[PDB]
Amino acid sequence: HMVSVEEIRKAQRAEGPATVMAIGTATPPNCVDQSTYPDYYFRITNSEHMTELKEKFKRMCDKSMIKKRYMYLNEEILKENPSVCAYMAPSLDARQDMVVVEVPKLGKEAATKAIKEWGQPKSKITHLIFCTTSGVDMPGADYQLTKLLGLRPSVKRYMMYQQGCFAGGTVLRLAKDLAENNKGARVLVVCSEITAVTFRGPTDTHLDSLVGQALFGDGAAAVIVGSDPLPVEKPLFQLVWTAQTILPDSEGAIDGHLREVGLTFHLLKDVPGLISKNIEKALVEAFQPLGISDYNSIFWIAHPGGPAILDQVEAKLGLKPEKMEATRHVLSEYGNMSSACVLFILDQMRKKSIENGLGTTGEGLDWGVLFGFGPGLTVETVVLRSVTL
Amino acid sequence: MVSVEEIRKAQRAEGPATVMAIGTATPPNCVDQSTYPDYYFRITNSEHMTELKEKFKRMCDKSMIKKRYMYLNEEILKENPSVCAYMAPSLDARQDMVVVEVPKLGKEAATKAIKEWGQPKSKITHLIFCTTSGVDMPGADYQLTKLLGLRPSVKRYMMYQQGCFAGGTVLRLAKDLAENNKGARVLVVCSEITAVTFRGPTDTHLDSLVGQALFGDGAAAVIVGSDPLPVEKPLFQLVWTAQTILPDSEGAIDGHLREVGLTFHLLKDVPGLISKNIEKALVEAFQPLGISDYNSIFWIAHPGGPAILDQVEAKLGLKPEKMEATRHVLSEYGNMSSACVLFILDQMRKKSIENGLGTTGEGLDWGVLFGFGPGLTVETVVLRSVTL
Ligand SMILES: O=C1C[C@@H](c2ccc(O)cc2)Oc2cc(O)cc(O)c21
Ligand SMILES: O=C1C[C@@H](c2ccc(O)cc2)Oc2cc(O)cc(O)c21
Repeated sequence: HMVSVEEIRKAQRAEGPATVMAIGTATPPNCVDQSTYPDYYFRITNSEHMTELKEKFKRMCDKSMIKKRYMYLNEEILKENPSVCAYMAPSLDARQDMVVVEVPKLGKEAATKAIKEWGQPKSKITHLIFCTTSGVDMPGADYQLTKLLGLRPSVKRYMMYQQGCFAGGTVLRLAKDLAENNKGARVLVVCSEITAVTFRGPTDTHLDSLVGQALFGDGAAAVIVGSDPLPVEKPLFQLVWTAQTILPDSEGAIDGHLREVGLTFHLLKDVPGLISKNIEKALVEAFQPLGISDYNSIFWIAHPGGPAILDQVEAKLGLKPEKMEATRHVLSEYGNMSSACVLFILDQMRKKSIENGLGTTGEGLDWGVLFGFGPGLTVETVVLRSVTL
Repeated sequence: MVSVEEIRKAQRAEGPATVMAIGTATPPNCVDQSTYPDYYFRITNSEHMTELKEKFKRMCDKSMIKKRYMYLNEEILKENPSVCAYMAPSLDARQDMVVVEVPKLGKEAATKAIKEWGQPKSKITHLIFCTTSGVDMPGADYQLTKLLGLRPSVKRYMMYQQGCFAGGTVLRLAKDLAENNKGARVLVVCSEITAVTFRGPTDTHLDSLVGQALFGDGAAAVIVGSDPLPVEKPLFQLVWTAQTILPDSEGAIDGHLREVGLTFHLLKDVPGLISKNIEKALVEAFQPLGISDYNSIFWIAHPGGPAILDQVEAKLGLKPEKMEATRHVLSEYGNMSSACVLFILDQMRKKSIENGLGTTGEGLDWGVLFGFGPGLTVETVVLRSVTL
């Protein structure tokens, strides 16, 4: 009998939808209270003389709706690395030396927790997606994680570098196709973000760089995705449908350049306005084929780039104020952790749904949406289905 | 009532992922290997290192490269002397070049793939962009989307700092995108520019010098899709894929992006580690197909350098014809990192047509494509040819 490509294809593919079976999260230990951050930040960057700029930064922090963030960087590391405390001193080598180690380390912490929840042998992991906006190396963070966890050497890896804030959507869009197209496939997904690449001193000339110093936090999240769950596996969410789009008239709204001074952040145009103007079109594309037009009838995960995005989306669509609760909770307790945020928010929604005895992992609702927002301006959409509790 | 199970059955494709187009592009500056030691030691103001230049000449003579294409030229190097230093802060100058040049060269390859495919570019649903040359946000995938005028809703996979195995990685990814999504048409672009790694010579790091003899510039693009239309023209089917880390290979190929640019480090014996492990990779790929004669399949191997090809050929007993397409690309283009195996797939189709052979795979049915790179990572793709 001569084996054909059509035979192989039929035997190779999975049957059912991609299913989230575990979520784990991790943060660096140094907890940074937002209410005292202007005083800490102006002191460690030797900027106490800039009293007007410090006032502007206090207003940014006060408006952020962030209570605390976790940071790998602490006073001791900043004292050892004064190039990082300047506005634009040569500092990429110092920042790389930190993040090429700490990004996979924090990833491993999140991944161990996801694997524990999943309750299967790590030898059954067939695919690894590693996503970061913090540093690059060869071999990559995917290779480093494979060694730290002792995954099979034949794990199929997808190394997603320099992605930015929409990529929590991207990794679920990729994991969906890996799980669905490959019988038995189990996909470990890790997003790990460390602000050591982007931390720098303040200047009046670049108030967009300063906004970043108020919002960005550190964290890592991991999920396990697979089709055709075993009886001993415990589904949390199904991945139903995905999209990625570039918003019209958004050119240069969010740019990030990796330079000898590290990663620099640049803002033009009105990000909250552009996202609000365009979000309904994205929802119709996702939900009109499912017969859904009431956006208060679905559970919400939105990347909290800042509070203004969430406020203007809520106001544009007339969401009840409860829809954004899980999202605002993560923003409040962790800040903007770039690609990892939306995965923290998925965990928080499951946890709150359990605590409050709701019927499903999606706050008692059946259908949900997850949005990533970032450079492009790029919007990632993922349609989700909850599981009954 | 619409169910997720009904959505999944309607959403997915039926047939195997099929390569439907290949296009390639290079920068215009052609650099002859026979004169490269004189050129390189002159534009780096290194003519006084006479013993090192003799070592570099021997490296160029053993490379089995006849020529390379380079974005970098004498004018650009005189404008950017920090790039000509062995180790001077120079990443901003390098980034300024590659963040523009990578998507520009990628566009040139993509336009040619799209021309061969013969369909409207509005039907491209997915874009994979792959480079080892620079990073930016938004990425080269965004820049290429804008340059080509693809649909704003194209689904993008930006594959940065990938290294030399990623020619296999982008096919492994394209396969799942095409096969899981009814109607999906995947544009795949690998674009590599050595402005990120070019640097002056020293005698302390002979591994950095080996890079200066082997690495060239180039971009390649493919269209991948399942369930071809009658008006599409298949070239190859993507059958099966694998990625693995070789045992005892830790630190064999490291590359660090620093203030001096991208630095290349070699430990261990790369040709030896690949040769020692290549039969295990072939057995995993081909024993389920009932194939054990590795002279009966067509070959595409990443030409990391000539020693890798020589030692795999000697270990397996490949006939000298097997590595011909691979050696032809190494000779005419050098090591173009991730793009190199796509140039070789094009070369094999082209020679098959020219010589009137029965299939795009040199008249053979089954084939293997190997990527080799940092890890030490080996990518394996099993290919099926199409009849001519
Ligand atoms: O400059 C940065 C910092 C980066 C980041 C955030 C959090 C973290 O923990 C690590 C890195 O996220 C970004 C995301 C962007 O879309 C644009 C940017 O310019 C940046
Ligand atoms: O430092 C480089 C240069 C890079 C490259 C090659 C060709 C090209 O055209 C552009 C970049 O490829 C690499 C591939 C590696 O596995 C390790 C490396 O260190 C490098």
